[PDB]
Formats: sequence, structure tokens, C-alpha cells
Amino acid sequence: GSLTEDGLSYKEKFVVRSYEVGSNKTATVETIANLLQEVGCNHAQSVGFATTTTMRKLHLIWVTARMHIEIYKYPAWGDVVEIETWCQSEGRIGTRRDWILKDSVTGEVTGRATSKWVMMNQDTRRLQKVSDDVRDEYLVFCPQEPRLAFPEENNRSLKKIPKLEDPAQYSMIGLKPRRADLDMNQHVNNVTYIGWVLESIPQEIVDTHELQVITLDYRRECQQDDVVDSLTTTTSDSQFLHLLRLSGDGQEINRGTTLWRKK
Amino acid sequence: GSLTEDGLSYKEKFVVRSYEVGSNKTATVETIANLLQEVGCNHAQSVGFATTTTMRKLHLIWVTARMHIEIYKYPAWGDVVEIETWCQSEGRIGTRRDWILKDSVTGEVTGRATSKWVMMNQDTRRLQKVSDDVRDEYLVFCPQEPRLAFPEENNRSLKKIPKLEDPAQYSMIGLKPRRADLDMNQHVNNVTYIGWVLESIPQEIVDTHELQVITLDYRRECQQDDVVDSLTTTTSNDSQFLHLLRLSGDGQEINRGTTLWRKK
Ligand SMILES: CNc1ccc2ccccc2n1
Ligand SMILES: CNc1ccc2ccccc2n1
Repeated sequence: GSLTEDGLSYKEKFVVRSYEVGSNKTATVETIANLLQEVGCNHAQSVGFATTTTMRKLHLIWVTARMHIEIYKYPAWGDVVEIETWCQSEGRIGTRRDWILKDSVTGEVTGRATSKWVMMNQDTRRLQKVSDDVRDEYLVFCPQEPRLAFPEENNRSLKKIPKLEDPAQYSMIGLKPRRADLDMNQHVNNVTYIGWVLESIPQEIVDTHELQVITLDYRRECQQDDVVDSLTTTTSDSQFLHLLRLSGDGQEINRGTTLWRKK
Repeated sequence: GSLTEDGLSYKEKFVVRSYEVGSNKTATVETIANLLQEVGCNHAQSVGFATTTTMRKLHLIWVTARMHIEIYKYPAWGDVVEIETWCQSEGRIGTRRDWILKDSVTGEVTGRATSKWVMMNQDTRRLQKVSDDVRDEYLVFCPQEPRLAFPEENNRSLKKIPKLEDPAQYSMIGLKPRRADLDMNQHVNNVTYIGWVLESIPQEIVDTHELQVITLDYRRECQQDDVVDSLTTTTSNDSQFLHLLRLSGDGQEINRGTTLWRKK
């Protein structure tokens, strides 16, 4: 991988592995999400950066508020996929990281993703607006003119997601993270929540449809000793409304939507 | 990746990824196990397979009976590890796949692994001895003289593992696979069982020790709708454990194993 010529974005190639694919012999959406996260980590490393600056002194970190992914073609086992990523400031609201997925052989865009990140104190878990002096520290690594993976005026990445009402049509209860679900800081990896959401989709939908779009909001994290219930209701192509909540008190951890195309 | 000069082994390099590491910023044993499985798949693909034409006609497959891994140094996040793998027939008992892990920068052996595979009918799940027709078909891809990752006389890879007696010292109950735990054939990936075994090790041991050796026997598979209980008892500077995975309901054994950990 490497930064591009202007130093304002980063590209990296990946060969799809045997254990990274589903029953269609193409990369799962969780494998895609892991690759997006890996290229984001490599971009931050390449420019000297969690992706923290003088935020370390104040115990501040970037945390994901929303992840949105659209896949047109899932790469096959053994295929090479090229991913380009970049960041942009969204004023004092937070930051945005965008990605473009391409087939290396054809050069065709096979997917796109966007994510919204907010600044939070790692100890109190209190959010805060991005101040001047921290904004300037990473503005030199971002394009100044807007560059959006989802430009379309009125698009799926900015839709408001409603809260699923009980009773849910489908559910998968008692979900728990194991050590492989944790990152280097012992926190549950953001991609595990995508897996948990998908667990309540019936197997017949997975066997006859392909996931085209997933939008996921992150409200609160699941701790290593917490247990999660995954809830889904059809709202329709097939569309679903999703809700992840703690098994005990019913505390919301995530809400989302998925759109699936018939194969 | 590529086959070596004599075409009797396969090598491949991997850069350790950010999500592949634990709290020490080094590759987990499950990341290592996934890389061993990936290099085995690429070796089979490079020589045209890992079932032969005769095996597909008879609905026969290779299944893992035992996995044994020893790690001296876990590669760090961003490091390049080189893995060499090869196979050998073990007469009519089955096949053996071996691996050697090396640090690409130093060329030093940082790990080694060995696995035993048996031939089984895909549908009835009945094991069978390897016939001559099948044996000759893959012998042209294996070294003829013995080549062992674990040559030592009384080495840990061939030890008999006893069955853990109730009550277990430690346990993790209600373990279930999710879709990410399944392979392309919708079967639970062999590496998930390694994770499940390790789930019953206390966090204090993981935080103060490093896993040096793991030996795991595979008796039966966990189906997508099955639930597993993971059981561990200390058997021991070094710490050793006896492990047992069994179905949550009837207590049917799925795996048994041992781990050896050294103090950091
Ligand atoms: C992996 N995702 C998260 C989400 C929230 C966090 C809060 C404090 C520290 C780490 C965190 N990591
Ligand atoms: C991934 N491991 C296994 C173990 C046993 C199997 C039996 C039939 C078909 C596939 C199998 N896969």
C-alpha cells in the first residue's frame, strides 16, 4: 500500500483468501469491512498517527457513529481488489472516512463505503465538538475541496433509521463475543456488530439474495462480558430493519437497515 | 506464493494486519492457524486439486484428525512472515501436512506446525484406509524421503491426550458459531474450534503468559445449530492445561486438547 501522488489519499491491494469467502466463493461483507478498516489503519500510519494526534494528552479518541457500505460485485476467492481511502473534516461535528473498492483487473468500481466518526473522551465516554488546534492537525492530510464516495443529493448513507418495534419478525438471541472478536485494545471490533446484525437474517434470504447495502448506527459498545440479542423485521428487492440490544436490560447498542437483491 | 524449485513444497509471504493481532500487538494463534490453512489451500490449487478425480467420484474428502502448533515468536503487526508447507502420505492411515514459519527479515524459524488428515466419505461420515489408486495420485506431489517439521524422538505432536474428568476447573458455556465461523461449504471452520478451546483459559493467564504449544484432536464436528461447552483444567514457570469441547446438551465430545504456556 501507499499514499497517492498528492499525499491526500491511500491505496492498497488485497488478494481474497480461502477462509474470507462465503458459500458463493466470494468475499463476505465482514471480510470487506475488515479490509476497509485495515486500509484506514495503514493510511493513518503512513501520515504519522487509534488515529490520534495531541488528542492523546486530553485522552480523546475517534469512535464510529455510522458505517454505510454498498457492494455491486463481491470479489471472488483469489481475485485482487484495490481499495482507495481518504478522510475529510465535517466541521465541529466530526470526521468522515470514505472508501472506493475496485476490481484490479478491470479497474471497475465494485463497491463504495462511507463512515462518520465523532470525538470522545476514552474514559468518561463523553462526546465533544472538534475544537480548533485539533482540526488543523489533520486538515493537512485531507482534500480541501469536497470529495464524496456518495455524492448523490438525497442518498442512502444519510437516511434517518427508526427504532424497531417489538415484536420482531426474526431474532437470534444470546450472542457473545469471543477473544477473536476483540481488537488490540480488548474492545469488540466494529465488524463483529455487522456480523451480529446479519445473524437474524433467515438462511433462505442469504441463500437466494445478495446483500447490496448496509447502513449501521453505533449507539453504545458491547463489553466483553455482555450478551446481545439481534432483531430483524422485513420492511419491503428485500429490505430489513435491524436492532441489536443487550440481552438483559434491552439497552440499544446498534440500529440498522439492509437492502438485498435477488440473485 | 509459489511452489519451490523441486515442486515438492509451497511458500507464501503474509503481512500481519491490524485486526489480526491481540493485546500484545502480535498475531493471535487463530490468525496463525488461518494463514496455515490459506497456504495449504494455495499449495493444493497450484498442483491442480484438496480432492483428486478419484476422490470426487467416490464422494471422499480429507478431514483433520489432529492439529499441533508450536510458536517461539508471534509476528508483530506490520511484520512479514514466510510460511513453507508440504504433504506426506502415512501409508493407508492418511496424510500429514507440515508447516514451517519464518521471520522474513531475519530468516529465523519462529514457529512450526503439523496436522494429521484421514479420508472420510462426505455423506456417511465413515472413515476408510487410503487405497493404492488414491495414494499414487498425490505421491507425485510429496517428498519421497521423510521430511518432518517435528523430527524429535519424544516430541509433543504425537502424545496421547486423555479425556478431562468432571468437574472442570474452568469453563465457558453456550458457545455458538455465527456465519463468519463457517467456510465456503457452510461447515464450521477448523480454526473456530481452536478459539472455543482458548475461551475457557482465564484472562489472567492470557495477560501474563504466552501460548507456546497447542495440540488439538477433532472427534466430531459442531453443526451450525449446535451449542458448545468449553472445559479446561490446569495439569501443571510453565503452565499446562487439559481441554475438552463437548455439545451443551448431551455432552457428546467434539474435541480434546492440551496447551502449554510460558510466563512473559
Ligand atoms: C472498537 N470501538 C470502540 C468503541 C468505543 C470505544 C470507547 C472507548 C475506547 C475504545 C472504544 N472502541
Ligand atoms: C471443516 N471441517 C469439516 C469436518 C468434517 C466434515 C465432514 C463432511 C464435510 C465437511 C466437513 N468439514
